[PDB]
This record gives sequence, structure tokens and C-alpha cells, in this order.
Amino acid sequence: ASRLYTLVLVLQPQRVLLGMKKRGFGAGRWNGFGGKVQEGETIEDGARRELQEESGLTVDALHKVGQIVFEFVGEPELMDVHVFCTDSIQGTPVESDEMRPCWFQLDQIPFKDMWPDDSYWFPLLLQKKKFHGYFKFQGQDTILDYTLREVDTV
Repeated sequence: ASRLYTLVLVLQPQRVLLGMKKRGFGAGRWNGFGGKVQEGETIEDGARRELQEESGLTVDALHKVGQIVFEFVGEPELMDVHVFCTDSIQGTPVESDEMRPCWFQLDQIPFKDMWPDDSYWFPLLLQKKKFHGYFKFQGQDTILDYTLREVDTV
């Protein structure tokens, strides 16, 4: 059994948008935008909804770029995260109660203050490659096992 999650990475030719999670899950780290997928909305709609609730941004078109499964030791539900990307955005990223948005240069991505798994799949994202990933976590710091491959269909 798994639970559906969204992850939105605003990727521009020379910069990427990340948000400092101010609390809850993943707080203290720079994150993409997203959240739980609710009942009554599609996965993409949930990604749009959370992107607006967390940054105030709306997007014309979202592109599927990957899917990452996360296992946390002791927790029954696996986390099925659908990763999205976009270049065209509508509006200006403003601070919400959850995220503090900020632009980063592609050669200055703060991996040391992001989820440890990002250092693995981010190179694939920047290369415009589609990918499937799996990460088993013990706590929020230690990766026990992981798989990562390039795909043609997300």
C-alpha cells in the first residue's frame, strides 16, 4: 500500500526554484513544491494546488519527469511521489506558511541542506532525463538502500 504525493520543480535555463520548509515534514531543508494528493482531484491538480498554496505561483503546463518511491522504516505506507517540472510560470513566488521560495543557480544548489536523495536524482533532472527511483530511509538522514534508473515513460 502506498500514498500519493506531488513534487514540483520549477526549472529555468539558468536557475531552479526551491523553498525552505518552515515546518512539518522535511522542515529545515530546501524543497520542491507539493504535498499529499487529496480525494476528488487528479495528481496533476494536486501538484498545481500545492504549488499555489506554497508559492502563490500558477503554471500553464506541467511535465512529468520522474517518480520516486520512499520507504521510511517503521511506517506502513510507502510514499509514491510524482515529480513534475516546468519553465513557464505565472506570477511571483511569495512566502507561505510552509515554504520560503528562493532562486538558486544551477551550479549552486544547496545539496547539503536538502534531502540526501536529491544528490542522486538531481543530475538526471538537470539533464532532462525521465527517471524511476526508490529510496529506503531510516530516520530522515540515513539512506539504507536505493535504486535509480532512466525511463522512457514516467
